[PDB]
Amino acid sequence: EMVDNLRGKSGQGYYVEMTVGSPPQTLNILVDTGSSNFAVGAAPHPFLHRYYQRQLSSTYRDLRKGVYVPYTQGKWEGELGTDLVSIPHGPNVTVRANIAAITESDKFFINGSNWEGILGLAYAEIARPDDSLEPFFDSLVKQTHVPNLFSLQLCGAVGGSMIIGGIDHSLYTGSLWYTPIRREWYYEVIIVRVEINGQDLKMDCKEYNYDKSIVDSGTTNLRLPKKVFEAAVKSIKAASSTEKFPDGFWLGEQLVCWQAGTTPWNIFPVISLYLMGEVTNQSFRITILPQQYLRPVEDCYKFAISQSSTGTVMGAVIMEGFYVVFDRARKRIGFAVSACHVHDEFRTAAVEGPFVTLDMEDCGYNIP
Ligand SMILES: CO[C@H]1CC[C@]2(CC1)Cc1ccc(-c3cncc(C)c3)cc1[C@@]21COC(N)=N1
Repeated sequence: EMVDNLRGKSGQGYYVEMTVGSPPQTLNILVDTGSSNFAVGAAPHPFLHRYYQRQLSSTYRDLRKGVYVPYTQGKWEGELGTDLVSIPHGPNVTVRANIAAITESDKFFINGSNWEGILGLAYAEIARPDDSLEPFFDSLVKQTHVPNLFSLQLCGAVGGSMIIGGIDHSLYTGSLWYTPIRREWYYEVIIVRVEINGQDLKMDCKEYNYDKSIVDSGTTNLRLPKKVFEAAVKSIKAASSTEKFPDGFWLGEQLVCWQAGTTPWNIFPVISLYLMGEVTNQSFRITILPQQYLRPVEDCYKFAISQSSTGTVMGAVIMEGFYVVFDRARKRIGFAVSACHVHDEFRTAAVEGPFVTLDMEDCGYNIP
């Protein structure tokens, strides 16, 4: 009933259908594990298919508070209020949630996209304008019997599933391996080892998490810290030396093209991230393929691994390989091989363990 409740377009994210107010107003809302506000278009911005009309809802309540949100890539400004919210292809429930009515924005909405809002699924600490503004999932858990858990199956070329309040076993193969949530703000995790085609980058594990590592469905790329990215590109270049590519390509400043149906996947290496496990000195590894990190542009592809100054971001390139369980009740994140992941006859995405790794806690970054 919740299976295939996500739709999308390549590089434009994944959205779920939601209803807001009384009578219900249907809206397509972007699923974002890297933010914590429920913010919807509330004015006729030309890129919008539809928007939330507060004057048409008898259950709308004004909080009489503004919210101004600049961010690296843009800005949004809204008016805070509460209303009745439901997910038609989710649990049979209605909650009173905080809604930020977007009244002004810049580089927020996408020209040609089918979503009109963002559902922030992370914790209160990162909510705007402060942690006193209760996020949607927290409201859903407080007002209903829905278990404090959700899982995501993002399927690359788009569709997928958001299982609210549970795990659907048919969406994954093999076993789920759990990594602890380091702190409840973003979905912060610890990377203890990085391998390119089984070859360790041999870096101080603190570099992998400088200044944080997060699981973010609202990001397309696998974002790596500058020093880690340099070492990863150097190794990927070496493993794929059988072909040449301008530098701009590895920088995402230009595209690479092959004649159709002939892309040389085997020349490209596998990428492995070892994550902190449940028990002391134990890790597991997640492995992704060039099918995840080479993103088709509509056979032309973009290198979807990029430099970052905000730490590791496990975006859509990571998540598309895997069934991801956001186990909020147990403060952990589960990973299992996705039954919908894109692969070939030679290599498959993998979740393997246990491994023995020492000093895993030394890998977290802490402000001096
Ligand atoms: C509280 O205000 C926050 C500020 C930051 C944004 C969310 C709301 C704003 C925003 C707008 C669009 C997209 C997006 C565009 N295209 C494709 C994808 C997949 C997503 C992502 C985001 C952000 C920025 O990063 C994350 N994770 N969400």
